[PDB]
Amino acid sequence: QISVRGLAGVENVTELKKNFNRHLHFTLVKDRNVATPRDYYFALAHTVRDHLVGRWIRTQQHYYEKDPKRIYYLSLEFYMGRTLQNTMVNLALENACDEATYQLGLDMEELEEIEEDAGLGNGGLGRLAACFLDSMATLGLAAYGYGIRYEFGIFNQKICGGWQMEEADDWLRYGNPWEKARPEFTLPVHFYGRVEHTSQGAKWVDTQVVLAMPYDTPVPGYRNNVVNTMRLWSAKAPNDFNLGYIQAVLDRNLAENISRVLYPNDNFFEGKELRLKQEYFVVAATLQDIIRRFKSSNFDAFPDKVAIQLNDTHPSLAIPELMRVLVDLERLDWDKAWEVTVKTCAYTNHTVLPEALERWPVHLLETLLPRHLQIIYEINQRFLNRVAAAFPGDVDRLRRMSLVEEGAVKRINMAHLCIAGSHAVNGVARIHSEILKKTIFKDFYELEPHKFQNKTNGITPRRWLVLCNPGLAEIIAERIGEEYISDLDQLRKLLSYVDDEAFIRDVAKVKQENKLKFAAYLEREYKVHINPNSLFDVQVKRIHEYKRQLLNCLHVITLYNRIKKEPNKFVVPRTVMIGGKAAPGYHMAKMIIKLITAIGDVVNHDPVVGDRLRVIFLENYRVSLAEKVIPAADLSEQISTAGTEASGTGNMKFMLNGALTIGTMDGANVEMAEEAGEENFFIFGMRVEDVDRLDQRGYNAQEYYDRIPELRQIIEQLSSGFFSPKQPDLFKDIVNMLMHHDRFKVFADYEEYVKCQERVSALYKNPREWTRMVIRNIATSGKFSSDRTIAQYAREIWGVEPSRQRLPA
Ligand SMILES: O=C(/C=C/c1ccc(O)c(O)c1)O[C@@H]1C[C@](O)(C(=O)O)C[C@H](O)[C@@H]1O
Ligand SMILES: *Cc1c(COP(=O)(O)O)cnc(C)c1O
Repeated sequence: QISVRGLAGVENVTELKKNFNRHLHFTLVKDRNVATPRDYYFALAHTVRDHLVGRWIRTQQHYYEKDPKRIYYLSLEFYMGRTLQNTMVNLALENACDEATYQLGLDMEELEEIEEDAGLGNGGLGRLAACFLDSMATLGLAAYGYGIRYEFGIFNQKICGGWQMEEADDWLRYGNPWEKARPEFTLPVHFYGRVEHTSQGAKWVDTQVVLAMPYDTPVPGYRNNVVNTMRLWSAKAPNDFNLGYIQAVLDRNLAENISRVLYPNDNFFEGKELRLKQEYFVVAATLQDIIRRFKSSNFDAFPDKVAIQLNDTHPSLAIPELMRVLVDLERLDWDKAWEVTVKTCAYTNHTVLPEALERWPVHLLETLLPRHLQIIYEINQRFLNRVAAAFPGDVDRLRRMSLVEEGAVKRINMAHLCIAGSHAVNGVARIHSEILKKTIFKDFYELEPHKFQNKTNGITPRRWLVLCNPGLAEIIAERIGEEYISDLDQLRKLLSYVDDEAFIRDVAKVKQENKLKFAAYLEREYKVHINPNSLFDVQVKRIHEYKRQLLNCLHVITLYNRIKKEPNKFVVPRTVMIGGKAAPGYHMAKMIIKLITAIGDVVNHDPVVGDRLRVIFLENYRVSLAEKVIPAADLSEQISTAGTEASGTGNMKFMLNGALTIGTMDGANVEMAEEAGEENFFIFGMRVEDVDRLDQRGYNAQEYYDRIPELRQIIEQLSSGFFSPKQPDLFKDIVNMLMHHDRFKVFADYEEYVKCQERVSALYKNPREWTRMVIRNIATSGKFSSDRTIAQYAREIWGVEPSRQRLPA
């Protein structure tokens, strides 16, 4: 029906129909009379997968024959979402599959909704890994994503009586048609044991063995016939494990628990043994695979054929594991092995919050990984000898830079290990990378300035425009053609349409159509009744104090109080939508969800407010829900305290999809404003330097309460039970934190936020000028393609040239 979805040729549709029927009969063992909607989805998925396999086999052969440098992207999280539609998009099959399914009496969009998200990540870090795989394949790089096949991904969120409840995400229950088990590449991973020194060096002995079984998933590039691999490891017990008899067999579960569940902690490090086991498991299995593939081409060439990218410190044990293999097993001298290791590894940092840094207790590493601890101590001693020679007498610098932190419990600082053992260290937006050089890693920058880089984050325009917003993709394609989908800078050409009355109308119509469709989805799945003429004000992301959902809540209560004070005054109607998951042990984040729902309970049932203000908590925010809500948004809330959000990527998704942004000068917001023009962004609040100045004097929240009567009224409403009438003190923890212990200075940005929100409302009353500003944002969003990001990694870190040429079909 629309050009960006491809051709529906006669031969193609006919063939798709016959293969669909073949899978329904032979694969699923059903006839049309007893087939359930789930059967139809599986028949379709198997049909589409059949089109990947020839290209997958041919791509992997091509890499064997050409022998390029291989890129290994190591991550504990891959937040992939659904695969069916993405696969159709990248193989240009969407219109054909639509027509084929239509002709069988089926609605393809309905079948798409049956697929489970692959929710193998928490938020931004996991999704960046998924966007990166898509871009690496689209740029023709010989790239592999390596992680863990968690049996249970991020929990499904239910809201009961306004409180978050967690339930298990049993995403594999019905099977996964995209993965291929590769039991023949099963490898042993070792734990515990002890170290014996011999004439022939050290030996790690008396270990427990767990098997790592790989499952491969295809990663198709955009219309270029490249299909790369994501390899995920699953834990299996050996067959003699513990071998009364019954209990020995049941105890196999202890080994297999390694790959059972994703830790749901976004930004709060816990030193749990099971998590450490996951980290080593993924590293040890992956490195054996890497070395195997390298041997089937002398270790001096290893960094010419291999790059390893560490997605945060979670796979940081790759550094001492590579040293262990090179020294203990291959018998390279230390200095040679270290040179190879450093030249092979690179590290990406994703946060500056100190509570998110991995600092493992020494006693844990000593029991679990005794040889690795010895290697780490040796790395540290040699590293500090270099620091001492560069900065003689600077004894305090030696303690600050050490990998080993002294204290009540000794710990290993994993970030310090990653810097020491990597040839490149990068942050994820310009301001963040600057902050790394000036503050937390200043000592390391002074020692080795050349290591430190920036690579500003991006998002894939396949998932985040073509897939989720085909209406927008099409009206763009009508004027500038299709090339922009793999070269997003071509969106700049849209600036010449900013005064085009037809283009203005089309852009605004697409937003309206997306809003209507989203409003309908709300009514159907969640019984909720919104006004699609209102401004859609959305904040979706994980719930954390630094992201300041609480600041949004204060604004919502302010509008409510203004309405109550002057009920017969006109106000621009809003639907305020907030969604996101809280980590199960994070009490304050759970209290914030309850506050949002309790505000909703008052505001949504006040007859004086009417349809002028609605507050909705979007349950179970995940990749598939992001694809629905983001195209429907008018206003994107990106309101973290300056200095706390390393980059953000939700921000970029909203910009691409025709929302305007209200935000602080934080993370990538800075670069987004710079690209669009500050006049086309709603910027407010303290800059990083203002936060610094306040810290030096001391933040006193009382001063703001004392000086702003509107803020004082809200705090008194919260305290006295206005929003919790049956439990008057329900929110006293929230009040106490804001008044006495707020690390993120919510009150300090309140006045400027409210004023800036009044300017947003003023512009929304003038649809033509609203839409013109939107066009200026979409037109300048090209920098934020993950294709640009990956090209920079490839050239500046990995030493490989991207390619846009097709492989033969
Ligand atoms: O998602 C994470 C961290 C996850 C994490 C930390 C510690 C753990 O122990 C853990 O299990 C997870 O950071 C993201 C990264 C980001 O989306 C990006 O570059 O992609 C940029 C954002 O600003 C955001 O802060
Ligand atoms: C993009 C995305 C995120 C990251 O959003 P931020 O606003 O950058 O934290 C988190 N969760 C999901 C499901 C996403 O798609």
